[PDB]
Parts: sequence; structure tokens; C-alpha cells
Amino acid sequence: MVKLMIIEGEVVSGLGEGRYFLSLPPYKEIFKKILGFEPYEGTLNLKLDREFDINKFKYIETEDFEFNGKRFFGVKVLPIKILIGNKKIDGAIVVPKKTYHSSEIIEIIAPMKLREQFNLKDGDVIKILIKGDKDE
Ligand SMILES: Nc1ccn([C@@H]2O[C@H](COP(=O)(O)OP(=O)(O)O)[C@@H](O)[C@H]2O)c(=O)n1
Ligand code: NA
Repeated sequence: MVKLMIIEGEVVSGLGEGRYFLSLPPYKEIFKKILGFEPYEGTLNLKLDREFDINKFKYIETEDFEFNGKRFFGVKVLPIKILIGNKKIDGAIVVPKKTYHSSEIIEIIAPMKLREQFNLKDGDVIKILIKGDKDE
């Protein structure tokens, strides 16, 4: 069984967290290494209709980093396809250790600013696709 799963997500606005830590260069490096792209310095938050638990899937945990004296926690990362209209963009879900949002909100990263390049406004619904599971 090659298992897929397509989920809908309502574009929502957040605390502006992702733009920050995605700027720092060991994250850039690890994401470049893990995902094969350098993500736009931000996360697109999406509200889902039900709790999302990254542990149900085969994620990648990044290591904690020490960056010029200050330390930083790693994140779990799960590559996905972002389905916006006819297109399929490569991206990933990122789950950081601590989060102000509910467990129905996920953060998406991608090569480009998706709002801009797909004229996304809050409330728009997009789909993300997840290949395999924890047992594949
Ligand atoms: N791949 C991405 C990442 C962020 N963004 C947007 O770029 C802005 C910067 O990301 P952010 O981390 O500040 O996200 P918010 O926390 O502001 O929602 C946010 O408005 C995101 O919605 C995007 O359009 N596409
Ligand atoms: Na965000």
C-alpha cells in the first residue's frame, strides 16, 4: 500500500514567528539539505478541521543548534505537496517545540512566498498532500 492523505487548510494569520527562525543560517542549511530548497523566510499558517499530530507520520527532527552562544530548538519537518489550483508545490509542514497556536493550526514552508505568488488571502482554502505514514 502506497498511502496518501489530502487535507484542506484555511489560510490564517499568526504571530509572525516563522519569518524569524527561518532567517537563521543553520536552519537555512538543514532545510536546504532536508528538502532540497531554501525556504522563503516565513511560514504560511493553515487552520485544519481537526487536530494534526506530526508523530503519526515519518517526520524529520532537526537537531537543536547552538548559534553564537544562544541555543535553538529543532523542529519536526514533514515534506508535503501544496496543491493550489492546478499546481503542486513542494513544501513541508514544520512543527516547533513551543507554539502559541492550537493543534489544528499547521505551519507550511515553501521555496516562495505563497500568498504573493498565488494571490492568497486569509480564509482561502488550499490543500496539502502527505505521502506515506509512520510505517513506510
Ligand atoms: N511560504 C510562505 C511563507 C510565508 N508566507 C507569508 O509570509 C508572511 C511571513 O510569514 P510569517 O512567519 O510571518 O507568518 P505569520 O506568522 O505572519 O502568518 C506571513 O504572512 C505568511 O503568511 C507566505 O505567503 N508563504
Ligand atoms: Na507563521
